[PDB]
Amino acid sequence: ERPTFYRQELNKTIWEVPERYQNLSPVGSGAYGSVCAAFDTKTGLRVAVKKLSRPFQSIIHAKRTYRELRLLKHMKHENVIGLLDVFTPARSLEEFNDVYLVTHLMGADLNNIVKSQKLTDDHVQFLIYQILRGLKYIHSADIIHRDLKPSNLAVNEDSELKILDFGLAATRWYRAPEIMLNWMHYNQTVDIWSVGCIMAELLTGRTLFPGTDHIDQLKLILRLVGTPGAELLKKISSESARNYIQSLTQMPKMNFANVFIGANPLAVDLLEKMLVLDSDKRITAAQALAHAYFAQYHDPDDEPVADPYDQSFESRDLLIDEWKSLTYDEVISFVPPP
Ligand SMILES: CCc1nc(-c2cccc(C)c2)c(-c2ccnc(NC(=O)c3ccccc3)c2)s1
Repeated sequence: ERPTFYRQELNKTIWEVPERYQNLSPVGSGAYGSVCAAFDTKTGLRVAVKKLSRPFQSIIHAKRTYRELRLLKHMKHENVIGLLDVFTPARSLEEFNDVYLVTHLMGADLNNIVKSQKLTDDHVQFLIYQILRGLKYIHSADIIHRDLKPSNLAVNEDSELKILDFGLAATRWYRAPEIMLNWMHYNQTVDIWSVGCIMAELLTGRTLFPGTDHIDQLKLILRLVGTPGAELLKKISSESARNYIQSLTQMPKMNFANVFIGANPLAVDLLEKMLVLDSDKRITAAQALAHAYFAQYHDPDDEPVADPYDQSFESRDLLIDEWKSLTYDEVISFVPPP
């Protein structure tokens, strides 16, 4: 049942992959490992193959490898990066040292389709719809992305979009204010804040909150969404955090209609619901998909949710060989998608 593997050196690393993956071509590398483009002769698909670096070097590396693999195996949605294949040239656990991950080759992210231009309202609808459809699924697995930005959104020529965690082979511009401040209780709508920032930028052709630094970022945010009202302040536990809010100059929320000039009034309404300062009042991914702005794309019967995602491993402190063994189990149990 094991396919025939072949060796090949690139960039200065011995790749050992099953024969089905042909014409390996390095696309990039980093501290995580290396990625090659390949042709999958089994499927006729152009795939990316990633060889992890130092997957089991330490307890932390091993747990990270297991984390990454477990998550990828669980993410099964059109708008979220998933797994076509996972393999190892190892024939046993004792042999097991390398992990390779396989996914659809992606050639572009949101930045390089947009090219910092105004997109049409129809195009924005389609892109934002997809992000939110992916987010609904992600959030239903009780996961928060936390790092949504244009570089974490892969987009093909047909503007079909997938959410990434790591980009292709600043961030503060899309971060929710509660993360910018050190408010130690955030919800999934931190990702909705990010989506609103992305949406605004797609519509306007300009970064919504291009802060120069941490402080500037919050200044820019608060100028638009206002300083915390009395309802929000009542939910802030630390005196000094409230002291920090009050010390800074008090400004009203701007009317987004007087900000996003010429935009579809439904786009403006949705942005208002995404960019509420109080995260308790921020629209969810599922509620946003039902918003009238998405009427041409919304299908309540094809916006699926994820299976329950068991994240209990996160609280465990195990030895390297235990994490390695658990990862090995996940490699061998992988069933390709249909
Ligand atoms: C930075 C860490 C990365 N990991 C992957 C990856 C590869 C295989 C499997 C999985 C789960 C992730 C990446 C990936 C996935 C799919 N496509 C790409 N493609 C590219 O990076 C790319 C860039 C320019 C031109 C052509 C291709 C990268 S990037």
